[PDB]
Amino acid sequence: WLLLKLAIVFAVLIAIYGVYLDQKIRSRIDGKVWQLPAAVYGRMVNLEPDMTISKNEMVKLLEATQYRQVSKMTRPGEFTVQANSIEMIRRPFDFPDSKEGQVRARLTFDGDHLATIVNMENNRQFGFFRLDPRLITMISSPNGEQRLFVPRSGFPDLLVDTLLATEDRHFYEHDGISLYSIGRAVLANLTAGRTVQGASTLTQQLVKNLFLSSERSYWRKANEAYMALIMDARYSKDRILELYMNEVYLGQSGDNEIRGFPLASLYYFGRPVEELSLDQQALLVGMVKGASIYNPWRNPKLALERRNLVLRLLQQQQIIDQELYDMLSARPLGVQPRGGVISPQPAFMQLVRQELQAKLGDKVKDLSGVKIFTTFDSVAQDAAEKAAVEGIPALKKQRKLSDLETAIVVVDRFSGEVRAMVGGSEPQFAGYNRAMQARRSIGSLAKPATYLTALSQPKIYRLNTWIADAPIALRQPNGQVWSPQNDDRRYSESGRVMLVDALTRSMNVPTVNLGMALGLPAVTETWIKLGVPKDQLHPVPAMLLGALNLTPIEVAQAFQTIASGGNRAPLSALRSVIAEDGKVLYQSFPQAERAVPAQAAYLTLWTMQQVVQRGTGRQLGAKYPNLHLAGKTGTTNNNVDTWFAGIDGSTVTITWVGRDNNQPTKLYGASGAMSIYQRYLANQTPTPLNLVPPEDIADMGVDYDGNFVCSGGMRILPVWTSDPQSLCQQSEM
Amino acid sequence: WLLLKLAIVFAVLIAIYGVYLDQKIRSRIDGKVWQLPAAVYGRMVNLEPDMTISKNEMVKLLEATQYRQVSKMTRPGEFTVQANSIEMIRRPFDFPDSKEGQVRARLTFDGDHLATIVNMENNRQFGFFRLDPRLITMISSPNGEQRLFVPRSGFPDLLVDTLLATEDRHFYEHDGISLYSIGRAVLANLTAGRTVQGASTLTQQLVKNLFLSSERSYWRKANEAYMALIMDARYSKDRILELYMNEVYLGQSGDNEIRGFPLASLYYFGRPVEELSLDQQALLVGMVKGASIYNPWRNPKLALERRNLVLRLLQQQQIIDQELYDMLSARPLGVQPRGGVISPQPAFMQLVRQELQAKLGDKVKDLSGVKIFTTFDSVAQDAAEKAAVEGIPALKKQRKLSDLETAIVVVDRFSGEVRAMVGGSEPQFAGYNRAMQARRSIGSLAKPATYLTALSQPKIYRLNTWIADAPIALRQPNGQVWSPQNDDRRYSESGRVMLVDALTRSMNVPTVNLGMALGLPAVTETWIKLGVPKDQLHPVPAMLLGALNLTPIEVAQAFQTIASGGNRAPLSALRSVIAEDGKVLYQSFPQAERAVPAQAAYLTLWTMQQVVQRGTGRQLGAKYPNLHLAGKTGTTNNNVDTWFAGIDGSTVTITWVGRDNNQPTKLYGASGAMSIYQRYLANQTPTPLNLVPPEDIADMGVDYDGNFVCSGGMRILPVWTSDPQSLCQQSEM
Ligand SMILES: *C(=O)[C@@H](NC(=O)/C(=N\OC(C)(C)C(=O)O)c1csc(N)n1)[C@H](C)NS(=O)(=O)O
Ligand SMILES: *C(=O)[C@@H](NC(=O)/C(=N\OC(C)(C)C(=O)O)c1csc(N)n1)[C@H](C)NS(=O)(=O)O
Repeated sequence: WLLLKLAIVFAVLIAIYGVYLDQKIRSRIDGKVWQLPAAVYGRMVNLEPDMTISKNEMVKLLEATQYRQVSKMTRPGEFTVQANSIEMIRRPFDFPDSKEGQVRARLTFDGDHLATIVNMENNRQFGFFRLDPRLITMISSPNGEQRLFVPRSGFPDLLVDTLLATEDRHFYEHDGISLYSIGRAVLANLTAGRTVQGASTLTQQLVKNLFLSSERSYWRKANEAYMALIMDARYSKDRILELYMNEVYLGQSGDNEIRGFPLASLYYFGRPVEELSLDQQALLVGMVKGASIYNPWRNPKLALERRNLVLRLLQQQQIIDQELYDMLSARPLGVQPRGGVISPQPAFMQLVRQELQAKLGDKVKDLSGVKIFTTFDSVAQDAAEKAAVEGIPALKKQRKLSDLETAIVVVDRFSGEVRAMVGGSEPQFAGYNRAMQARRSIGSLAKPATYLTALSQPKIYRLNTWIADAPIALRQPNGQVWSPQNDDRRYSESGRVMLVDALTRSMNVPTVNLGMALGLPAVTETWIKLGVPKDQLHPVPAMLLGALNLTPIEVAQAFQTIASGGNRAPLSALRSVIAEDGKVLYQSFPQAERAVPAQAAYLTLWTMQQVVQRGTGRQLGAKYPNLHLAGKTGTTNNNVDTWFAGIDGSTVTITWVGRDNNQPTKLYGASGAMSIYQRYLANQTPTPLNLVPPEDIADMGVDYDGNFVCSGGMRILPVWTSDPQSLCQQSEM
Repeated sequence: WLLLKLAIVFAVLIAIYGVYLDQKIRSRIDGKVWQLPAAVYGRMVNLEPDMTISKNEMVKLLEATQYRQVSKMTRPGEFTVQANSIEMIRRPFDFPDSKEGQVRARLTFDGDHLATIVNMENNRQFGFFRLDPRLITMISSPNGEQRLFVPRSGFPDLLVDTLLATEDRHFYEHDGISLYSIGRAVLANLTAGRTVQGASTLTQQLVKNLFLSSERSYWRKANEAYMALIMDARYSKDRILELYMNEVYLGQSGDNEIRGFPLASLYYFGRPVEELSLDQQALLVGMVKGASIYNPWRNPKLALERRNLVLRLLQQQQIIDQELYDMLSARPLGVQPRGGVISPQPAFMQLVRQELQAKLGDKVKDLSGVKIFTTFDSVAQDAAEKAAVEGIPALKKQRKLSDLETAIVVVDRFSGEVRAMVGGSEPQFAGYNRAMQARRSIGSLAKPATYLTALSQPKIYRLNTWIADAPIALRQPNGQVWSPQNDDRRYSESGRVMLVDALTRSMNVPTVNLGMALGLPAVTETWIKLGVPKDQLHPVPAMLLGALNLTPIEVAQAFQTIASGGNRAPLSALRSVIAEDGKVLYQSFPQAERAVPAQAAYLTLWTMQQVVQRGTGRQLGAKYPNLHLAGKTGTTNNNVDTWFAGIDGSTVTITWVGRDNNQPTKLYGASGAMSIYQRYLANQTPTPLNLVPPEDIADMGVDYDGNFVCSGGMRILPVWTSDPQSLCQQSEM
């Protein structure tokens, strides 16, 4: 003719263009679809019968782990409260130790301990019950696209319907050949074009997002149609919407694109997609059309009407009715955290990233769908953050200041595992992390090292050992004379104090005489074993009183070493690093090292309970007498810094209060740091400190003179002896 | 399947795209293909037996009309020269009066006249033989494309072959479907592309030039191919190359695109395409590929090799052989005018355009293929141009000057038809046309008006009338006294001069006395009838001597009025304006008006032959005594201007010489203008002036006293009398 000969030649190369398209769609799908960023999780708590935890403590623990209080549990991630129990649906979690599904459980309490954890489905007791970890954040992926991969089955059939009720019928590929005829006929041609009117199948919307550019292609829709004919031909409808539901752009976080319903549900609502309500699903689905302008942060009015349109669109099709309509529209969209949620826990994340580098180097950022399990505690953090946010403006007002900063570090007493980190007064927005970057003179926090060095010598130094408290003059290597004074510029009437009272009252003059008698090399060695940085130790008499500049985290290591009964446990934020296939890339293990004798650490801890009960920290002791806290105070010269090292039955807490410019704070007696700690304790349930005396510890009596007696005596002090017959040697006088 | 269903849908709209293309190709072709600019032609000379023209004059006339001297006439537009004849092939020309073809004719001479014009094909005498006009220029078309439409038959079969030997086989449409397979296979694909290698049929090259843009369309060649399938399907191969041969870009003229072989042949060679030689055809054809870089003006080396490649390409195919090859390559390309040929005859063209406006207004520029027939003379122009180009540097050297300008105007003595116009010393490049724009004091060129006013009164003023030549003092309307002097500051011994000698010697004092006796209103009226602009006449005594500022063209009208025997014929450059269909848009006709009596003009002309023979212009008279030229001289005060008005048997020539800044030229006695005229006469064949005395003219004798005598007398002067018996009335004394 011949429009066929050449018109047939058109058919040939467009079908081979189609086999250039199929051969390239496979390359994407058959393997790496996206670079899935790392998942960062908090601690995984194991509930156990007889555990020292109360009903009120557990509610706060559950709430802190994304659990919602209800009256009728219908969903996973919910809990009810009774007079003596908690009923919960422990959500399914891919636990490293063993994968688990939903568990309907009852936690029966008998104050202040958990008695039983019973499965409500079989009436059987659990030897131990696992709590799922809370997702802290995602480590930013380079191409700026954030996703949390959830398989097809993770998506509830309802959200699947809510989606189809807005964008499909799903009998597709060919993709609505008749839609193109109406879609282009409605507008009555004429160039365009407005409205088209959303002439796109789910398989057309997928190919667009996954494979094609933003716009300028009227050629694209037809090129996308060509791809939406290949995809639904070789991939089942189940895979189409598995890929689709993880790709869809749903929001923004500065320079990071929030995409896919799984990460979106947590981002806007704080729940994994499986736990979403219908009003929540409808909004999320409705956002798809335009994710940026349907922002419940920026313009709720618009989003509050869209969600409501999806509510009204769903009732039009089969599923719902106005009995559940009128109320669903009334329910406010959010359920909105109200925070920008740009960078969660920045201070604690610096430690995580630093530790990730030290343990795996570079060849870890190469991998996809990585799972990072941290030591992070949600309860301890919230309490520390609150103490900072509330305590700082309170102190600024009382003392009257224009600026004031803080730093809190909470570590496991025994394991060294970091539970909480506060880098400033505004922890929600941080760039300077004072917990790891603020190097400061520790002041009187340097005192226990000297007493721990002395008490490590049980045949020479004991708690009843008399120390001179009289004027000092120390000739130094310039000729200048060092004359240290006690905070009050006074000396003891008798010219002497006992070791026990010298540390209880943080006495300067008796600490120098003790330190100088032991010698600086000896005290310098204790500091090394406690775990402080080697390059910060300058062995001059001044260091016995605080001429030692450390960060709160470095201080936390030193006090952990002593709080654990003499075992130095290197501080850490990493519990494990797991690949998507389940390969254990990194696994932490106990590496605690015996630093100082058990008995020497016990006598220091016992004396530290005395500072809190009757000495420098007595104001705290009187507020919480039943906790028997072991602590130590710090106030540097010219009120530059206030410090507090507090030990409960479970944690070591280092609180620092000072100004970024190193200026006076008008606060003394560790008043700043001690009242921030006071709030931290008031904001949660601290563990009472019950000291287990190690072997060779004997409570001995002394007379007013400080000499051991057989029976009686006016004062009882613990002593490191296998044979308390030091009494006889003393009594024989 | 279904790549056919939709692959068949592709066939449908591309064929209807083809019926959108056919419906739009017709719109262009079926009527106005281009806006064909106006054709401007010189005079059409009619050769006639007994005509006062010599063999040498005719050779120069033929050469000036694009005729070539040869030894063996083989082509139209050629001529041979014998001892007593000229043999020529008068080219075919579309004459307004009657269309004509080639005529092989012999012009037999019998010095100084043409005796016979015989047709060499039938041995028959012509009553009159038409000479074809020379193309001066083309009036610029707005879209900047210049073309001269020649039909299919106007193109010789050889140039047609020379073209096919370079760009075709011509069995086309489909257009070399196999060329696309080789053209794209030779380069071995890979994007491009170099060389393609000229994969284009003549029908593809046409559609490209006529319908499509410059580049960026790999889509264009296929779109052009689609058009090259439609054109050769509905238009015969004869029409294809009729359109093609008028479209092809062949050269540039500043901002005007020279396109099509007809206008190109004249542009580079100076001959209509039918008259081209094979080396000429080959070059022109070869230029097509690239017309700009194959420029015989800019880079001959390149063009001298291309033409030679076309010579070598033609021998490869059938037609030629090296016997006519080696020589054809040796022949230098041009045959090149060597002029930029931007704007031919700019000075004379201003008059044409001015006259075109006055006669047809605006609704003439709307029309296409217009033919303008002018009064322009090639022989007179070349002679005038040469006199200017040679005379001016000659005068600059002799007198020693840094600047000097000129202006020459040549008009038909009887009809007023403008034959030549020079606007400056450099006529080849002009923007200021001094012939129509230089308003100057005419000086002594104002003298004949007064004598013509006096001689118009035959009973009062005659040639023998005595005029006083004595000191003058004229009281004027400020109180100041006008005392004019003769050029030499002397007066006649007798205190008197005769009318005849007063004008012969351009005497100032006797011209004032005569003018004042006639009165200024009378002399002012002669000036009106002569045809000078009414607003330039300021009736004060000073105007009798040259206080009258005119342009050389205005001066040409005044002297034409007197040279024609008293008939004012309004000056013109337009003979006719004809449409392409042959519609006479404008036709000029004789409109001569009786201004002054025949006898008064005769006596002024006779006296003007005396100035040339024995008076002010005697230097010219002695060089050409047999021409009996009637003339008048002019030198303004402070040698600002030199003028000369010269009359031969056929023309009035106004020559002006002066400086643009109105400064001294050191030239007197009309030396500048008179020697430019001298050269103009030496550069051609002037017509001897033979005055036919009108009715009532009688040659009468006068004695030394200036009184009419019966017989004898020492001086014979023509007199306006029906009865020479004024002699008796005089003799009776
Ligand atoms: C302990 O922190 C202790 N303070 C000091 O030893 C320091 N300064 O205190 C003096 C008396 C110099 C003061 O001017 O207030 C000190 C050591 S290092 C450094 N930069 N300053 C206090 C008194 N004990 S506490 O219990 O009050 O905190
Ligand atoms: C004629 O052209 C005539 N010249 C004059 O009349 C003029 N000037 O001549 C004088 C004597 C003033 C001079 O200084 O040279 C004249 C008239 S109008 C004007 N601007 N100047 C001459 C002398 N006759 S001719 O035959 O030589 O040309």
